[PDB]
Amino acid sequence: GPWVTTDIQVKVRDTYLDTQVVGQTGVIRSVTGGMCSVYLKDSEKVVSISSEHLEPITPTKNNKVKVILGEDREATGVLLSIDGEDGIVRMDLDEQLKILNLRFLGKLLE
Ligand SMILES: [Cl-]
Ligand code: NA
Repeated sequence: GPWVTTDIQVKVRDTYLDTQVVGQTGVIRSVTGGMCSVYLKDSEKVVSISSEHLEPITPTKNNKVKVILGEDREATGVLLSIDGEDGIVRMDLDEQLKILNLRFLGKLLE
């Protein structure tokens, strides 16, 4: 299913109509029918943007993360380390480490 979810950092792709918004970063704060309300950091404004114009920003070490794909989607944690293509995440619910390919992880900015 979809990857978009609340509170993750995204970049606007070149299928969005407004050239001034293409390439900007923001954070999803709501999702309704495949439209996301994205708070754009540079322009300091919200825009309603179809999910299919977005891409997740890959998290780095010490970012909080929210799983966006697979069985653990919506679970949160902290990215402790990157080993190649895999992230090592301390999961918030049980405090245990879990290995997830980085493509499974959104950067959580609450
Ligand atoms: Cl749109
Ligand atoms: Na969409």
